[PDB]
Amino acid sequence: LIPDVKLEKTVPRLHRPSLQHFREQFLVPGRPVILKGVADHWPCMQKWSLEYIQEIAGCRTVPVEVGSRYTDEEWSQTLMTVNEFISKYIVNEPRDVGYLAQHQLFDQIPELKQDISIPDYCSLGDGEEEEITINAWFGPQGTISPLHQDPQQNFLVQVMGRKYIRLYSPQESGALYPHDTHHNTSQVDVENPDLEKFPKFAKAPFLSCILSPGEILFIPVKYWHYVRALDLSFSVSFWWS
Ligand SMILES: O=C(O)CCC(=O)C(=O)O
Ligand SMILES: [Mn+2]
Repeated sequence: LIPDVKLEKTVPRLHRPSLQHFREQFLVPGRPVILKGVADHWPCMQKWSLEYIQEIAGCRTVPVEVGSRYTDEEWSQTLMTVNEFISKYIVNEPRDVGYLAQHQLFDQIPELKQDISIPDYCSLGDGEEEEITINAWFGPQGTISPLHQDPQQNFLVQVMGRKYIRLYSPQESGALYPHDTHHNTSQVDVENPDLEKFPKFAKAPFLSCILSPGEILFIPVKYWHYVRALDLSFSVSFWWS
């Protein structure tokens, strides 16, 4: 099912905003934004199909997550070839949901680095271009990344399919009942909250969006984010500082 994003506050969308504007209105204040017209002509957008990914990467071994990431004990990873993953969790009637998440596929397969680029906005950071972490997120409809926060800025680029994303600023942490302050994860199920056990969550303000191919979501450092895939999906994240 597709959530109704127009009833919720939508993440603003901007087409190729200037570096200065992005820095002053978004990076410095820590405000989410969607960048349009930047990655939509990346080669990956037209080249990366299920067939092409299976052809180039199908023999390489990757980690595959299964379980709810709400707690360490609730999930685990299995190392398997890309072909095995595609067969078991995408094409054949998947009883369980499997997710090739948070994997540095582009270090494993440098050719794929030719199909993507580093966003120009990353040059506004302090860190170097070499310490930027590029992660692949490839999985079926229905994958869910529970509400959590990360210690770096993020550009999340959608290549294949659509994702529903909810964002809560760092100043809402109280209403999100973190498991452990010291990357931190919420105890709440965004789309099915226990309203007795988590009363403060109902009124917490948030932004939401459906991110589609060619769009980039800027997730400010330590902004809380929740992600559900709406279709067979492939995203590329850029963690930078
Ligand atoms: O795409 C997802 O399922 C989650 C991505 C995420 O947590 C990130 O890019 O930092
Ligand atoms: Mn994250």
